[PDB]
Amino acid sequence: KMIKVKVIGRNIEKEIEWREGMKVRDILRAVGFNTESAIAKVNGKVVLEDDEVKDGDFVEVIPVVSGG
Repeated sequence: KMIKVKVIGRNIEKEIEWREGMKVRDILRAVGFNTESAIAKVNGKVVLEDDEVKDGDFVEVIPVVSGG
């Protein structure tokens, strides 16, 4: 299983395989960041740190906040 990490609006594309049993959180905690500085979201959809991930979700880590 592989994951791609990118910063909010950083432009980091990296196809990723997959395994079975993992979960968005795990993948996130795999980068020393369980999605604390940003709202983890995949396929344009948002999820929680415990929201399992699939389709090879990426890894967002960094102040993804914004006030519009």
